[PDB]
This record gives sequence, structure tokens and C-alpha cells, in this order.
Amino acid sequence: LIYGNYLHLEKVLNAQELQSETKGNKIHDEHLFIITHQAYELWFKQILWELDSVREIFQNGHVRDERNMLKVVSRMHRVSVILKLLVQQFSILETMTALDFNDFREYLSPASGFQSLQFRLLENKIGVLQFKGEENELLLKSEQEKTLLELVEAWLERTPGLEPHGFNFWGKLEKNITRGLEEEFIRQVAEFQKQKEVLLSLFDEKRHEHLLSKGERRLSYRALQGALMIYFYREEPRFQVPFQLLTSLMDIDSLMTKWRYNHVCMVHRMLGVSDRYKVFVDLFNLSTYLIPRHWIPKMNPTIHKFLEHH
Amino acid sequence: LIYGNYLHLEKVLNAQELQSETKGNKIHDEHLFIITHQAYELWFKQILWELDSVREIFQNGHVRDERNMLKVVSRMHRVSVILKLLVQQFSILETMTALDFNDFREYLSPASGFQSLQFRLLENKIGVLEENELLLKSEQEKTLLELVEAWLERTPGLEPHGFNFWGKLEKNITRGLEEEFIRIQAKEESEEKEEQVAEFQKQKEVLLSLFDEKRHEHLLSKGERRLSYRALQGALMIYFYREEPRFQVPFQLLTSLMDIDSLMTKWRYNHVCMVHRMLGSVSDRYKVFVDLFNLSTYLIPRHWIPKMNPTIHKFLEH
Amino acid sequence: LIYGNYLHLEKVLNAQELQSETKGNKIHDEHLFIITHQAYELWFKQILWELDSVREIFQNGHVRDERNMLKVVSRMHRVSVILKLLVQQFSILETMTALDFNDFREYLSPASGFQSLQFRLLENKIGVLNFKGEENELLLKSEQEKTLLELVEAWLERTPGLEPHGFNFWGKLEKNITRGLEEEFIRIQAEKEEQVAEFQKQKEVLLSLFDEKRHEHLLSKGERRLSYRALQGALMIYFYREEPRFQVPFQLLTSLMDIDSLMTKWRYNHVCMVHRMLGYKVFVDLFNLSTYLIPRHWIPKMNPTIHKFLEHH
Amino acid sequence: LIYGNYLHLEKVLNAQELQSETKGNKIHDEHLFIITHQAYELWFKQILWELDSVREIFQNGHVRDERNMLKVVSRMHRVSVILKLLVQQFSILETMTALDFNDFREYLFQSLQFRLLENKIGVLFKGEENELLLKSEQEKTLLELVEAWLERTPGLEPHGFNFWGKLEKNITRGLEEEFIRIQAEEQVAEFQKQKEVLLSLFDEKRHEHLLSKGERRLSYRALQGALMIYFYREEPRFQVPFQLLTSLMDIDSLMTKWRYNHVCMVHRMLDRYKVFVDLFNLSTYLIPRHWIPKMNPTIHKFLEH
Ligand SMILES: C[C@](N)(Cc1c[nH]c2ccccc12)C(=O)O
Ligand SMILES: C[C@](N)(Cc1c[nH]c2ccccc12)C(=O)O
Ligand SMILES: C[C@](N)(Cc1c[nH]c2ccccc12)C(=O)O
Ligand SMILES: C[C@](N)(Cc1c[nH]c2ccccc12)C(=O)O
Repeated sequence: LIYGNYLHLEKVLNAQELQSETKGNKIHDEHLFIITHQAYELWFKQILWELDSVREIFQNGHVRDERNMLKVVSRMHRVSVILKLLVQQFSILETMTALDFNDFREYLSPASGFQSLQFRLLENKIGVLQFKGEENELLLKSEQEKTLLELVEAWLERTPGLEPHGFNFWGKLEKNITRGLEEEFIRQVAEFQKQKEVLLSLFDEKRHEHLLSKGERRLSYRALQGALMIYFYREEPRFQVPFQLLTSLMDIDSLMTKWRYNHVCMVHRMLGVSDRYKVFVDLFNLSTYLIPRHWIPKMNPTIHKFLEHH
Repeated sequence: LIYGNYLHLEKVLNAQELQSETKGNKIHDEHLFIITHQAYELWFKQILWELDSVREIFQNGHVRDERNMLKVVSRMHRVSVILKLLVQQFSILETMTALDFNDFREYLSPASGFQSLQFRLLENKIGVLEENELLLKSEQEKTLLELVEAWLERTPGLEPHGFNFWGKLEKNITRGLEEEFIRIQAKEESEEKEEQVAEFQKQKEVLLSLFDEKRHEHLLSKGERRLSYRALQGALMIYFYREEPRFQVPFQLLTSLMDIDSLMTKWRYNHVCMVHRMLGSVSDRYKVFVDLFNLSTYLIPRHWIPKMNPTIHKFLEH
Repeated sequence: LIYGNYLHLEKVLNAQELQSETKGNKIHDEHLFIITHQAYELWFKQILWELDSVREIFQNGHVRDERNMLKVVSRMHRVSVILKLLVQQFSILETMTALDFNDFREYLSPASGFQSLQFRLLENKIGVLNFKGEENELLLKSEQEKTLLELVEAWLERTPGLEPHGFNFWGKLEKNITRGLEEEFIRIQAEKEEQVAEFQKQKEVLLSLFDEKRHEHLLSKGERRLSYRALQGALMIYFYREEPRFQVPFQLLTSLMDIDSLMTKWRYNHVCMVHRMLGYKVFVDLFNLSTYLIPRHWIPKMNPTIHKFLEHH
Repeated sequence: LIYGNYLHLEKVLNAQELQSETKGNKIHDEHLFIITHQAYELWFKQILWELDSVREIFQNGHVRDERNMLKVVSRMHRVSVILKLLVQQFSILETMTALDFNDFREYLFQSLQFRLLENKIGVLFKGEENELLLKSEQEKTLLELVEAWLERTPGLEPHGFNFWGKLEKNITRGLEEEFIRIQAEEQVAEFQKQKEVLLSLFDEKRHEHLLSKGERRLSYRALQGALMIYFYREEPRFQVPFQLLTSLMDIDSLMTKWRYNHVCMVHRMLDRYKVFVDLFNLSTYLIPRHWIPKMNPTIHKFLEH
């Protein structure tokens, strides 16, 4: 197959209609505006291709066969690598001054007319909390179908060691924290009463249910317990790669926000602020619980931590 | 106009035919291979858009009106910025293992079938020593090196009747090397004195070779030099008097032409590594602006540079 | 000179005291925390070395000799290059998980104890609106001495073409805008309800530029930084940027805005890193002037006025 | 603890003696030369801190307890991230023209830490520096430690899984039917070349000879073990070790890219280097996935140690 025919360059390298040239006088810098956005859209299609493939492995129960954990993590890492290059790609728009942009600004749509469908589809597919025709039907499917957060949440609920009749991680953890706080108290007094309130709040299921309703939490109480199990026992073979998956989900969340930030700055630069946009807020949250390592429940001769499934 | 309609996404986002899926079983990683190369081709079109516009300013004599020097420099810098991102874009291909590449390798063309027309057009347009007609035009038309060469020959201060830069420079170097040789012979018999006499005879041969027009003409014929002797003299004038207003922006242009040359080679290197990584297993000749690198490596001391009287061309533009 | 002796590696490569190891159990990741911040501090010293040198060229009147404009622009570009690498340097902190950071968090100072003097000195020296002793004296000097904004402001007031008796840029500009809006209004008067509404909005924007009293009030509210004459001079360089005399000064204004974007992007990544492990534009006016959508055909024309192509010293 | 006192900034921010300023006239650009190299040396110390800690896990036999595989991989990835930034750090030296460098060149070079790092990875000064350099050359390199560990790879044992025996049988039979398929001009020529490459993998005498000529680094058993991790990378037990091999190759590419940019910078102002050549080599054997010996799910591939 010929290079240009395999790549279908007859479509890609023939889609550059300078609106300034079409509606009057050609403005040289408008070509950079067209190519930079066409390049962003190519990478959004690849990010969607990886995200949808990983979403499928989860929805079709293939994540249960743990031979696929390398594939899932590898593809999630690739999404972060692509996202790192998209943040870098803003350096090319920087080469165009705001004075030169104003020369072709008249031949462009308002801020309303200029909005990406693929980025909206990607945000919905990851699980970011709240176009016509085929675009409107494809957007409806993104909102209807299970988000990556919902699929990861269901998977986190099945985490080994959670079962109260088996390992009973939450029961052991609560007991260890309670007993550790007793011996710590037997001995600063102001900082203890504050520290105790924070650690014990983790076991308040009613508080977590209220925070979920206020949009402050996303994961279910059982998925939150399962994520913490992977956190503490990350060195145990069974949780080594799942820890990398949680790590990657947080990294993707940081990059999604860094891209939205640079894009926002670029709009304010050429034309003249979210904090809760983190889908995996709970994964960041669990990293902040300052439980002393010597209070983490010890690991018994329980074969789950070193035996895999298929 | 709608975002996708202005960007013609109906062509761009509908040009991904996975050959594995077409000829049998779909191989997931093949989509990354298609998009990475399509993304490289989008940036090659933008690099060609900037390069051809700058080439036009030169060929149509607009470079004579110096009000355009900001435009030329700005666009040449943009080419280097885009080139910096294309070297970074290789990090995305790194996410695909050589083992996974082999799964879709059977559904692909040989090393011969896989060759970029736009990169070849770009190399020819910079001046590296229907598709067939467009390639013929790239080789026939004046390269960026040829246009820059002609422009360097018109550099003010070169004229022997006027400033006579080359005559002053040769005189200053000759007299400076004489007093340096004397200083070396004044040193008492030492190990460092014998090393200094040897390093002087080598340093003197390098600096004086700059004034051998017959040697430069011979090296041009052997493919070792690219710029004409007058363009080489003109480039050195911009180098030494870069602080003088008239040469501030032209110095940035020469700087940018060297930067582009370094990036073109770094891209060829990463691409070569990628081929040897997926298929199994730093050239100076590839530098178009070798002479601009060459002039930076002469090392003439600042106090030997001929002095400028402020009753001269260095501050009046055209 | 010996490599390690020239670089004084006996100081640099002997300044790593792991506080976890000192106060009890050594935590491996704490070495990365020490080196990453020591590396940031080396680059802050270099950014201060370039910034102070450029500030000096301005304060000591050397910017008047325009042969130094390449030097000023080159060093300002270098500050942006270094700043671009400091934003990238945050990828190294990313390699340390927040869980591992908590293992050495107990052996560290509060949010008050952890604050950079060099970054504070740099912010003050550019002109952004715990330490004691020699540090407190050096911080007082940063706030007292002329900022890079003040030095650039004074230089912008001297911009050629501003003088009312000479080129009179502001007078010409106001006249041209007023007369251009007259002919545009006439064309419109011939439904076109969106055109008449967009005209009254366009007119309000362009004419606001000539309201000196509004600019003086915005300066007081902290919304503007440059004086009205420095604001006029910056716009002169903007419109006549292609004219040889203003080619390099345009790059300088461009660089001052770029440095401002990078200073904020660094503060952003740093803030995100603190929230990850624990749970402001000085040149606002330069960004502002880029947003005025004046049609290029209304910009006052340049006849045989020798200032645009003759330099000074 | 105060920020500058914890960081010992009294040493770091007071180690800049401009030799131009000391021996006469101060040259502004010389400060950039000092800081850029001091910054490189800070990162070489961190790269050595990570590399030595990983080397210790191997020499200490702690790698046998597979709970440490996350730690080893994580630290090896960190070394590649730091290395990526050192290649980027060359953009700061680019801001200094060769003409300005010549102004301080009269008042003026090989890194001990980079030499120590090259020796510690396994790339084949006087006083305390000479003693520390001797230790780097004497002590077991990261290649030697990885080599010993690769020899213990499960599935290699002929009495057990017998990977090499199965693999040779599968390749031999697959090449027979491929040759037959061809017999029905460029394909016949490319087959004779492809067959020679794949069959050479089972020539232990050829590998032993190439090791002696400096063309190979890993022992035949470590080479067999690396290929086992390559093919069965999806199997849980080999998921993280595959990331380790991947990282060792990535570090090797970055070490070379740094040596390249450094060399270009010296010329601007004035395969043998690959330790893990074998890991690149094994990736280049174009074996079809349907020839890989199948795994019965009554095996070691899912139980850790
Ligand atoms: C067989 C299993 N993959 C078990 C499982 C669930 N969540 C996990 C988290 C980490 C490791 C394993 C799991 C499954 O239930 O899908
Ligand atoms: C008028 C002019 N632009 C002069 C010129 C030519 N080459 C140069 C190099 C540096 C500075 C100026 C020149 C011309 O002759 O085209
Ligand atoms: C001689 C001069 N440099 C003139 C000057 C002032 N501001 C400027 C802006 C752009 C160009 C020139 C100027 C001076 O008075 O400093
Ligand atoms: C118990 C063990 N760590 C097993 C081992 C050795 N080499 C390996 C390679 C990949 C996976 C496992 C191994 C050991 O014997 O070191």
C-alpha cells in the first residue's frame, strides 16, 4: 500500500479552507489556526479509541481475567502520554500574536460556534459531571453509556480482602485505628482531638452518602473501601498493577485539567476556572489520609494477595 | 461557521482505514500508527506553508524592504517551534511495543512503499543536496539556501571602497597573530611553552585559511561548502556586528537557520531510531547551513574586531 | 581548572541532609524532594542573575543606546526558556506518590517554614504588587528598588512618535477612529438591528481607549499598572512593529508577556503539587492592548518621518 | 525547619565563583555555564541515589521477594523521567551563543558522577575520586545483577515448562509449512534470510562467540529468560518484570540521547554504548504470535513468591 493512500492523505491534506481567503483577503496566520485544531482533533480521536477500548474491557467483564491488566494500564498510560503532548502543542499557538489573530477574527464563528464535539465526548466518557443530527445522537450515547468512572467503581467493589467474612479490611482498619488512638492518647492534646476527628470520619458511611449527594464525592462507599485496600497493600503482587491503574486515573485527571487551563488562557489571550472538575477526586482524597504505616492491618497466610484469577 | 465544518472534520476524522481490519482481524495498535503519521503530515503542511511564504518574500525581492525582517524571522522561529514538537511527538510511538507492531506489520507496505512526499519536498525546499511533478518543482525552484545566499552577498559593509570589512579583518588578524606569536616566544623554555607553540601553528592555520578564496572555491566543488565566498563574508559581518541595530534582526535569522538545521537532523535521528526499534537493526553532510555553524567556530578575540565609527550604515535602514 | 573545583561541587554535592534519616528512620523518596527544590533554587538564582542584569541596563540608562536591545531581548528570552524547563521539572515530583510523601511529612516544617526567598525576590523584581535577618534586608531592597515594570514604564514614555508637536500618534489615532466610525455608521444607515447594536458596542470599546480619567481610576483599583503615556507608547510599538526601529522593542514587549504567562503557569503547577501532597499579571496592559480590534486601514500612515528607520546611541 | 536551612541553601546558593570575574573582567554568560552544570550534577546525584538503591535490592537478594517489584520498576521509571529532563535542559545552553562563550573560554572538563553512573549501569580524577571510581568498576553493575535474576526466570527449566525446547520445535515446524506455502521470487529470497535469523537464536555457540567479541552482554540463560518474559508478558507473574525490561531499554535510549546532545553542544561551542543491546535484540525477532508455545492454566504464571 502507497504511503499517501494508506494514510488517506487525499482527505487529510485537502481539508484546509482558509475562511479569510474565501470571504475576502487571505490572512497567512489563519492556516496555523486550522492545522493546530485539526491536529488536536486527530489526537482526540486516538484518545477516544484508547478510552473506548479500555471501557469495553471493563463493561464486557474482561477485566476479571487479570491477564488483561497490563493491556488496560498500558493503554491508560498512552492516554496520559498523548495528553502530555497536547499541553505542549499550545506552544505552537503562542507563535501567533493576538494582533495577527485579530486580522482573521472577523471571518470566524462566535465563542458558541467554536466548540469541540470530540472533547465533549471524551469528558462524558471519562465521567465529568454535568451539534445536531448524528453528532447529537453520538453525544446522547456518551451520556447514556457507562462512564469510565462507573466501570472502575463497579470493579473497585469486587476488590479482594473487602469481604467481612473473609479478610474484613474495613473492620480490621477501624479496630486498629481505634486502638492506636487509645494508646496514642495515653501520654499535643489539641492536635490529637483534631487528628482523631479526621481519621474516624473515614468510617462514617452516612457522611460519605451526604457528600456524594452534594457532588463532592463520586465513588460508592464499597468502591472507596476497595481503592484504599489497593493503596495500602500496593506492594502485594496482586495489587501492584491495579495500583498503577489508580495512579494513571489520577494522572489523566491532572492532565485533563491542565489542558482545560491552557485552552482557557489561550481564549483569554486571543479574545480578551474549575476545581471540582476531577472525576477521580476520591483517589486523590484517599492519598491524603495520614494513617501511620504501623497501624495498617498485617497480612496473614491468605493466598489472595499472591494468587491471580482468569 | 460550525467548528467541525470550518475545520472540515468530515475529511480529517473520516480518513482512518485500518488495513488489518480491512484484510482480516483488526489490530488495535494500528490506529496509533495511522494517527501519528497523519499528525506528522499535518505539521509538515504547516512547515511547508511557513517555508514557502518566507521563500516567496526572498524570491520576489520583498526582503529588500527591511520592514519584512520581523515577518521572516517570526515565521522561521515558528518552523523551529513546530519542529521541536515533532521531535516530542515520537514519545507517542514509544507507547507501542515492537511486539505489538509485528501484529499489524503483515498488512503493511515495505520500507520503499512507506516514504513521505511532504518531508522530501521540505528537505528540497530548505536545500538538502502529480506527486512526481510537484517533487520536480521542489528540486527545480530556488531553495531557501540559494535565496539566503543571494541576500547575504548584498550585506552592507562588505564593499572595499566603503567599509572594507574583509581588508580590515585580515589586517587585524595578521597583526594580532604576530603579537601573539611574539608573546609565545617570550615565554621561558617550558612544557606548556612547547604545547603553546604547537597549538599556535594550528590556530594560525585555521584563522588565516578564512582569507583563502581559492581554498573555499575548491571546498564548494567537493560538496564541503554551500555558500559563496561573498555570502560567507556577509554572514561574518552580521556575526561580528550583531549588536549594531541594522544587524540585530538578521542575526536572529541566521541563528534560526542553524536551529532549524539542528532540529531537522534530530528529527531524522529519532525517526531512524524508531525504524530500527520496530524493524530491527548525526550526519554533517545533511546540514544545509554548515557555513553558519562554521563561522561560529572560528574564535576571533573581540578586541581584534575592526572598530565602527558612528558615521556609518549600521543605523540607517532601507 | 578541575571540573568539580570550578563548579564548587564540594558545596553543591554535600548539601543533602535527609531530615527523616537525621530524626529517625530514613525515607528514600525524601532525597528527591531535597534535590528537586535545590535544582529549582539554582534556576531561580540564574533567573535573578538575568533579570537583575536587564534591570541594570534600564536603570543605568544603557537602554537609550539601542545597540543593547539585542542583549536585553536575548536575556529576556533566556528567562522564558529557563521558566519553560521549571514547569517541565514538575514531572519529576509526579514520580513520587502522595502515599510515600506522607512517610517523611512528619519530619518537615509547616506551610510557613516552607517558602522560597528567591522566588519572592523574583516576583518583587518583576513587579508583582518567615524570613529574618539578612534575608529580611534583601527582601526589603527588592520591594524598595525599581521593579522591571517601573523601568519598562519609564522607557515606554520616551517612545518616538508620541510627541504632540511631532508625529502626535494619540491625536492622529483618535481622529482616525472617530472619522472611520462616522463612515461605518453611514454605511449601516441604509432588519440590520444586529449591525446597529454591534456598532454601538464597537464604538464604546475603541473610544474607551482615549478616556485618560478612566485609566487613572483603573490604576487606583489595581486593574492597570502602566501610566497613560507608557500605555500610549506600548500601542505605538504594537502598530508600527514592522518599522525597523520598533522590530526588536516589539519582541521585548512580546517576551514580557510570555514571562508573565510562565510565572503564572509555574505558580499553578506548584499549587497543584501542594494540594496533591497535602490535600498576578504585572504586564496586564500589554495583554490588554493586544485585544483592541482596530482595523488596520485606520492606523495612521507613515510618511517621510525619519524616526522609524534611524536609530539612537 | 526553615526552607533554606532544610535545603542547605547556604552551600548551594554560595558555590558560584565566576572564574572570569576572579581572573579579571566578569563575563555575564559564564554564570549560565556554572548553573547549568551544577543543575546537571544535582540530577546525576539523584540518578545515582535511585540506581544504587535498585542495585542494592538486587545484590541483597530482595528481588526474590516479588513484593519489591513495584519499588524496582517505579524507581527505574523515575530514572528515565529525570533523564528526559536532562535532555530538555540542553535548551538552556542553546540560549548562549558560541560567540559569547568565547569571551569566557580563556578563563577555562569531565564529570565524575556521569562516569560513576555509566559504570554502575554497566557501560564496558585522583584521591577520593579515584577510590570512588575504582568501587564503581569493581562492584556488580546493574547489567550483572539483572543478568543473574533473568537466569532464575520461571518456565526455563527443561524438566518443567521447557520454553526453549517448545519454542525451537514450533519455529522449526512453522518455517517448514511457510517454505511449502511459498513453493506454489522475492518471497523465496526473504524466506532464506528470515529463516537464518530465527534459527540463529538456538545457536548457543554463536552467542558465546559474540559475547567474547563484545557484541553481546547477557548470558545464554539470561537471554532465554528475557524472551520468556517477552512472550508471556500478559501472564500476571511477568506483567511487572516486562515493565522492568522495557524501562532498562528506555534508560539506554535516553543515556545515548544525552551523550548525543552533549557532543553536539561541544562541537557547537568549540550501538556499542547500549548495555541492554540484548533486550533491543530480542524485540527484533519477528516471531508470529501463533507460533508462541501455549500455556496450560495448571502452571507458575499466576502464583507469586
Ligand atoms: C477477578 C477480579 N479481577 C478481582 C478483582 C476485583 N477488583 C480488584 C482489584 C484488584 C485486584 C483484583 C480485583 C474481578 O472481580 O474482576
Ligand atoms: C536593502 C537590503 N535589505 C540590504 C541587505 C542585504 N543583505 C543584508 C544583510 C543584513 C542587513 C541588510 C542587508 C538588500 O540589499 O536586500
Ligand atoms: C533612545 C531611546 N531608546 C528611544 C526610545 C524610548 N522608548 C522607545 C521605544 C522603542 C524605540 C525607541 C525608544 C530612549 O529614549 O530610551
Ligand atoms: C523468586 C524469584 N523472584 C523468581 C524470579 C527470578 N527471576 C524472575 C524473572 C521474572 C519473574 C520472576 C523471577 C527469584 O528467584 O528471584
